[PDB]
Amino acid sequence: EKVILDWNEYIEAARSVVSEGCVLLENNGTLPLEKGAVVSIFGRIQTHYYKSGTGSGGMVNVTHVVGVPEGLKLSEHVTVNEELENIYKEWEEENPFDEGLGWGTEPWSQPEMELTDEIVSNASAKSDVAIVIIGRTAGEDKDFSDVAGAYKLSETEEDMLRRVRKHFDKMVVLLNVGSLMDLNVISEINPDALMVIWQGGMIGGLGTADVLTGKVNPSGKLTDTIAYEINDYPSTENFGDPVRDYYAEDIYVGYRYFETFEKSKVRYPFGYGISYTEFEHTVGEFTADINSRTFTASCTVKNTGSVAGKDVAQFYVSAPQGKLGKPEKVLVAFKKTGILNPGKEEKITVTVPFDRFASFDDTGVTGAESCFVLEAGEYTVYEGKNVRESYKEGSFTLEENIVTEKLSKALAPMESFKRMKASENSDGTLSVKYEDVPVSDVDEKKRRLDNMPVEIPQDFTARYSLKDVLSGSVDMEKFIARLSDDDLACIVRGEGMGSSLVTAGTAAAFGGVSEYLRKMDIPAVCCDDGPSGMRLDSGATAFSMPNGTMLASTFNPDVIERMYGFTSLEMIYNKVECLLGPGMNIHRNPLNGRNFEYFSEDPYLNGTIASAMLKGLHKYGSDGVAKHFCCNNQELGRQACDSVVSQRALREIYLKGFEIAVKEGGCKAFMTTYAQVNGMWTAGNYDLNTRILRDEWGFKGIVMTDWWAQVNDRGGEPTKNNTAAMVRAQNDLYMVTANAAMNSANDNTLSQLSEGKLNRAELQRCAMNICEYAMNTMAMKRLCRNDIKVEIAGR
Ligand SMILES: OC[C@H]1O[C@@H](O)[C@H](O)[C@@H](O)[C@H]1O
Repeated sequence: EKVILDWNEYIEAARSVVSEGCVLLENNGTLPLEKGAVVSIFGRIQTHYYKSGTGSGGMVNVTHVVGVPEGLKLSEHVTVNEELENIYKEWEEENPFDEGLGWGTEPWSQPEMELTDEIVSNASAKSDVAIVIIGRTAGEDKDFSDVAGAYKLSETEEDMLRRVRKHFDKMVVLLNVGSLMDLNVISEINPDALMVIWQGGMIGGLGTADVLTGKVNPSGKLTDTIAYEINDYPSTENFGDPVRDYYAEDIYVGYRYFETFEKSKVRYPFGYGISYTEFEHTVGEFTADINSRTFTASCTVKNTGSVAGKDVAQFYVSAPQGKLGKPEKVLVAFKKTGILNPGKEEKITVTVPFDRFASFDDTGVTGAESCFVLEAGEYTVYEGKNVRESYKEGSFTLEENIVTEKLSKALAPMESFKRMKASENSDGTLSVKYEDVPVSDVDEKKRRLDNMPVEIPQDFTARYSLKDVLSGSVDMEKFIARLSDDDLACIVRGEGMGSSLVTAGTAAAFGGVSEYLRKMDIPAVCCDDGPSGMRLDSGATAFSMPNGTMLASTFNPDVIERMYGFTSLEMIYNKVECLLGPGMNIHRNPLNGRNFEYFSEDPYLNGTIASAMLKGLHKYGSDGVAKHFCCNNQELGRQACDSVVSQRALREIYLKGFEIAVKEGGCKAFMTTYAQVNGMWTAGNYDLNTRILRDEWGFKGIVMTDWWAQVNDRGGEPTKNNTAAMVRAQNDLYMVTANAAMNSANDNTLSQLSEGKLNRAELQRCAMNICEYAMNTMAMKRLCRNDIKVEIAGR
């Protein structure tokens, strides 16, 4: 069976995402740019558009990048001041773009060109409007930093902006950035318009020109809260320490903290974004259904301005403080309108199950320790344009607690620390107090022994194929019998990077990594980075898509899912079965370097966007790998850092997005972290990989390590070859080893199995996970000769 991947529709799908994810923050009418106008473009970064951040999720090779000057010219709606372009081009020949010396050594920004009264004054005389581009990038292993040239403007950048401001009376500022930066000094200089354009991949400039020229009306929204100062953020106090960080802010991350305790410290709230038109949000019908555990809220959005556009209806719940304490508001639903013509309107209706605003009782004060619960009291629903400007939509009251789900004491902290508590002063204001987090009392050895899987007796005369499991002819248990201990120790190894069993230049192969495993019709399954498109270290080119933060700012799961439906076909064309994405760690602090390839400070949005990306990839049978599970919110010291975090914060915030990816996204593959969560490495954590992921959420799939990650037993020394610890946790795949069949890493699987410290049943459990995954991949279909063939058209 054969299928066309139309490259022009793929470009157009990516172009729509860029055009729905730019976020307009301020505008006095200077945008959109007027038909026929001539624009002077400032900032040297205009010649080297940041299409992505740095590291594993930003090494997509491409033939050409459409930056902002080029996209504007191709609009045929404005012209660019070409003299000023030549000044930049000629200057850049003496001061070339610094690409850096290696891996995480490419700098945050480039040194800016100093401008003269002369150059700027002359540009003004020959153009109607200035556009100033400020550029920042970031990524793996370098955290962003509160210094000039990083979170702050450099002195020459600030100079550039002041000169431009003085000599032009129409001034637009674009931030070509992976993550948020300081807007204090920008807002003070006071440009006519300010827009965040993120990093849009290889067609960024096409979609950015669309919004700048009014062909598309900006409809993007912030996925984080922009505070006035870095010290205003609740996590800053406890972030950036390479050894250990205490998550004292607990569930009060981002807008959960600011809307609750510190409204005045917010410059732009979560969900904020404007348009070239204006919208009226009118509250509608509200009903609750306590027995179904849902409510239904309606509202109507009307376009009250002079140009067509989209807006986002955002719904929030205020839970009763009760005994646990709650944030003032939590996001539970959102819906972006179609394009609405002036004076037209759309009725928006959402149905919200109660589990979206439940709370996890980790202390037992509700009488339901280790449960998601709805405390007794009044639930108020709000609807609006953002979290601040959201208004009463409905309410209901519960006389008794409702227990939404019975879970267990899992992944609890091994030491005491103080966490934030919402305490209501007698005038009803909420203030920050601190309370002790209770220490874990789980006997981990017993838990592992009590839930030990049953061994399957080996049988080497049974020549059943994995094809026979797929057909239905035999049970998976019947097939797995055939695997020797050599085969079992081999199948839990990933081979890479650049294994010759799969497409050159990809991250790994797994499944059929020996001749003996391949004889069983276990196919070799190919993994490759990354969320923003295929990284091929062979140099082959692929589609470079917008960064994750820009994806999230669309607030539009359908536009994201359409794009990744094309990426689904591109993967099959390149014989890549598993894309290492989405990255979906929470934005705990603005200064985390990898924030660019993650989505939000909110877990509902974070999970909903991840799921959209996955539904895209699943369209033609490809797949994604959710990463990094969990609490990789910091790049500094990430090989050993210890995130010390409560169960409630874990269940409601850090794990919740991943939970949604499993239950709504259909996620079948997860990747663990390089670091520690509550006193041991994630790759060998039983509570994470078996208790929560499998027993509690019902995940049926594979877990894999991060690349060359360390693993340990609790209390023990970390090593890159303790695969027995990994298998005891049901982390199924060590990624990666140069040669798996020869045990190139000298792992301890077999030695620990002879000593009885690893049970055969545990290896067989991993092998059944690997095989059941592998048989539903496109690589299995190739063996069966029933796979999709892809041809590329429009080139
Ligand atoms: O190259 C593959 C891997 O690389 C690691 O360095 C990174 O933390 C992961 O995101 C993973 O994708």
